[PDB]
Amino acid sequence: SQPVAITDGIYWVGAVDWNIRYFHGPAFSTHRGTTYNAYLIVDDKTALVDTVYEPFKEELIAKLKQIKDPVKLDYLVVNHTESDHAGAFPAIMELCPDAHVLCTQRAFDSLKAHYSHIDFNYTIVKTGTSVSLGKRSLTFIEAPMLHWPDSMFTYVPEEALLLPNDAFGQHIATSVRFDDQVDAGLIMDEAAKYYANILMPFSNLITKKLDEIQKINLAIKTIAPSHGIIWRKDPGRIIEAYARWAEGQGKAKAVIAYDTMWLSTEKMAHALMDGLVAGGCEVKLFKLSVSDRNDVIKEILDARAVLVGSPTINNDILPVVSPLLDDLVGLRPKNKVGLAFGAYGWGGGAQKILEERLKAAKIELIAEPGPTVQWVPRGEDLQRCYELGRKIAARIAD
Amino acid sequence: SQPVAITDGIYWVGAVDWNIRYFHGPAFSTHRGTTYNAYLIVDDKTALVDTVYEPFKEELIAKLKQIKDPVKLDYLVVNHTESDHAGAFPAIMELCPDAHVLCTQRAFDSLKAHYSHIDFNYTIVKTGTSVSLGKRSLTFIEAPMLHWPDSMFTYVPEEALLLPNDAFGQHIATSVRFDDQVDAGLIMDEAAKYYANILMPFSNLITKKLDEIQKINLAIKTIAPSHGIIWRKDPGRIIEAYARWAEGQGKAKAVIAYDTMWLSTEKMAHALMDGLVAGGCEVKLFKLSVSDRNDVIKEILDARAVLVGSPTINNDILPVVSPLLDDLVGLRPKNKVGLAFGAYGWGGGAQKILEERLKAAKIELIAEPGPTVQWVPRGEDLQRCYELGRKIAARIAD
Ligand SMILES: Cc1cc2nc3c(=O)[nH]c(=O)nc-3n(C[C@H](O)[C@H](O)[C@H](O)COP(=O)(O)O)c2cc1C
Ligand SMILES: Cc1cc2nc3c(=O)[nH]c(=O)nc-3n(C[C@H](O)[C@H](O)[C@H](O)COP(=O)(O)O)c2cc1C
Ligand SMILES: [Zn+2]
Ligand SMILES: [Zn+2]
Ligand SMILES: [Zn+2]
Repeated sequence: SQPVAITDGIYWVGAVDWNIRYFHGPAFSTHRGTTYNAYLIVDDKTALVDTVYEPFKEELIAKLKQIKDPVKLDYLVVNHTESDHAGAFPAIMELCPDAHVLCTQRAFDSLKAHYSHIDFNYTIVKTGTSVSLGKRSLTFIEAPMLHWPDSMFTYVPEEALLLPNDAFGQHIATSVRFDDQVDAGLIMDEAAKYYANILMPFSNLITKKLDEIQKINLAIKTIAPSHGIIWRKDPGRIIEAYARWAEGQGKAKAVIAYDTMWLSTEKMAHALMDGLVAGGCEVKLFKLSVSDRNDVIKEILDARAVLVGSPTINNDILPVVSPLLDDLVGLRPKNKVGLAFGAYGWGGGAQKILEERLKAAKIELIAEPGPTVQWVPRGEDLQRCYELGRKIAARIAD
Repeated sequence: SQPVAITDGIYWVGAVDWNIRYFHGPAFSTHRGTTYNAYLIVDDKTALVDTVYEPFKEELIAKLKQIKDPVKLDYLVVNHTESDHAGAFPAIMELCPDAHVLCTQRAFDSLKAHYSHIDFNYTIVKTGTSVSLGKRSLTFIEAPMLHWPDSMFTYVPEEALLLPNDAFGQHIATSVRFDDQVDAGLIMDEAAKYYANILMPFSNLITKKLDEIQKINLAIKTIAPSHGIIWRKDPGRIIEAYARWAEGQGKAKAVIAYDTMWLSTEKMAHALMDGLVAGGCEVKLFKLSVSDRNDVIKEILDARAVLVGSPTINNDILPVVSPLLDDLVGLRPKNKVGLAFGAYGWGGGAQKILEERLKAAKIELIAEPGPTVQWVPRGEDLQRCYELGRKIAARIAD
C-alpha cells in the first residue's frame, strides 16, 4: 500500500510478493518470497522506472496514485522486460497512453513480442544518452547479457542514485526497504544466492561493466535494484562483493554434492571430506535429494573445488544428481577444480557421464578417472579417497 | 509381529515397512511404504528364502523363533543380494553359522564382496538344479539381469509355489498379506509402478523368461515376491500383465512432461495435447516440478508417445527436466515415439539436449527438429503444435 520515499521526490512504488516460494518458474527457490521494485521520480517531468509483475499491478497503480492523484507519467523507463518487471506494461500504458518509453533496442523488440497490440511512443536509448526531467535528469548505461540482452541501468546523477534492475538485488520479502534496516550478514547471503544462481556465468561481463563505472568516476551514493532491499547505507559493500565474486579467486572451501542408494558412495564422500578438512580446507557436504540445488550453487560460488558423486543405475547417473550437473553446465563456474566419484556393481557408467558434464561445466578435474568403487568401499579405497581430498586441499591451498 | 502361513509348513516371515518413503535411496518413491518378504519352509530340513533389510532383522529373527525356537535353518536361499533382502545376512548367519547357503554364482561373488569376514558352507546353483527337504523340495531358476545379475527364482513343485524375489512384487505396506485381501485395481497399479520403474529396461528378458517357464510348463498356483502382496488367488492376472508390459504394444496414449518459467512452453504443451486428444488419444499432462517422476514413468509404460518440453536457460535445458531425461535413457522405453519442444529468447539450446537425450533413450522422434518458439507462441505456432499432436495421434493410431 504505502509508497516509500528514497529522497524528496523519488519514491519506491513496487510490491512485495510474500508467499512466492519459487521464481523463474521452478528454478530459483525464494524461501522468503521477493519483491518487484519500481521507482517513480517526480519532477517537472515525472518518470517511472520499470513496472511490476502482472499480478501486482493493482498495488503499483495504487502506490502511484498515492504520490499524485491522476498519474502524470511523462516517461516510462524499461531497463528490463522479463515479465516480473514488465508484466504491468500494458496496464500502465492504458493508464498513461501518451507516456514516453525509453529503452534499449533489444528491449523494444522484446517489448513488441511479449505484448504487441499495445501502441506507445518510444525512443531507443544507448549507453551514455540522457533525458532531462527538469531539476533532475536520467542518463543510461547499456548492460547487455548482465542477465539479459535488453538489460540496462538508469542513473540519476543529481542524486548519485543508480537503478540497475536485476543486478545487485536479492530475493527477499520484507516490510522494510533499506539495507540499514536488515541484518548485514543475512542480506549479503541472499545477495550471494542471487548472484550464484543468476549472474555466475556473466562474471567477466560483470568485472567489465564494473571497471567501466569506475573509469567514469560515477558517484554511486545509493543502489536500488528491482528485487529486495535498496542499498542506501553501504552500497560499496555489494559493489565490492560483486567485484570479488566476479573475479572468482575463491576461498579454500570445497563443496561435495552427491547421493546414494546403499551408502557406498556416501562413505567415499566422508573419506574425501575427511582428507579435505585435513588439508586445512572448509567443506560443505550436500546430499542432493534433501538439499536445495539453489543453495548448493550459492555455496559453490565461493568454493574453489566441486566434487560430485553418484553410483550407477542402468548404466547411467542417479536422476537426483542430474539437475545439479546441467545447472552447472549452463552457469559455468569461473575457475574451479573438481572430482567425480561413486560406486557400481558391475559395469558402471555414471563416472563417464559425471566427468563429461563436469568438463562441460569447465571444471578442471583434479584426477580424470575419479575414485570409483565396486559394491563396497575397501580400506585401501577409502584411503585413496582420503589422500585425493588431501591432494585437492593442497591445490586449493590459499 | 506374527508370521503368516501361506500353507502348512510354509510361512511369511518378512517385515512391513510402513514409514519408508524413498526406496533405492532417493530413486523409487514409496508413497505407501513397502515390505521385505522372506519365506520359511519347514520340512525334514527347514529352509529360509532370503532375509530382510538390516533395520528389520530383529523382526525376521523374532518371527523365525515363533515357528521353531531353537532356530534350525539347514538351507538359506539367497535369491538376490540387493540389500533390502540380504541386509540381515550376517545376522542370520550368526544366528545359524552351520547354514548351507544356496545361491547363484554372481550372488556368491556379491555376497563375498558385500560381507567377507563371513564364511559359509555354500553350493552354487543353476537353472534346473534341485535340493530336497523331505516331503517338499526346491528347484531353482536362474533369472540373470531380471533386475540384477545374481537374480534367480526358487520354485517349490509340491505346492506350485514360486518365490521370484523382486519380480511380480509391488512396493506397498499392508497388514494384510494376500491379493484377494486387497483392491485388485489399486494393487495392480502398484505392480505397474514397480515394473515401469525397475524392470522396464529388461522387457525382452522378461518375455523370454516368461516363455521359458511356459515351455517347462511350470504349475504356478501362487507367487510370493520379495516386496508387497502375495498373488495367492490369481497369479494368472499378474503374469498376463507382465507379459503384456514386456511386449510393449502399448496403448493409444501419450504422456507429455514439461516445465516452464513464463508459460510459453506450457501453452505449446497444451496445443500438442489438444491435437493429440483430437486424434483420439488419451493424454497425461505432467509439469515435472510438481509431479512424481516415478508416477510419471509409470504412466509412460502404457503410452506409445513421450513428449518432453522445456525453455532454454543459460543455453541449457531447465534442470527440473534433467531427471526424467536421464531416468529414461537408463530405463530404455520399448517401442515409443516422441517429440521435443519449448521456447527460447535468443540463442536456444534446450532443444538439442532434449532430442539428444530422447534419442539416447531410444525414442523415435516424430520430427527431429521439434516445435520451437521465440518468446511467445503465435497463432500459427500453436496451430502447428496442434497439427503435430494430430500427427502423432495418427501414428499411435491403434
Ligand atoms: C535398480 C538398480 C539398478 C542398477 N544398475 C546398475 C548398472 O547398470 N550398472 C552397475 O555397474 N551397477 C548397477 N547397480 C549397482 C550399484 O551401482 C551398486 O550397488 C552400488 O554399490 C550402489 O552405490 P551406493 O551404495 O552408493 O548407492 C544397480 C543397483 C540398483 C538397485
Ligand atoms: C535466468 C534466465 C536465463 C535464460 N537464458 C537463456 C539462454 O541462454 N538462451 C535463450 O535463448 N533464452 C534464454 N532465456 C529466455 C527464455 O528462454 C525465454 O524467455 C522463454 O520465452 C521462456 O520460456 P517459458 O515461457 O516456457 O518459460 C532465459 C530466461 C531467464 C529468466
Ligand atoms: Zn505488498
Ligand atoms: Zn511385532
Ligand atoms: Zn485447449
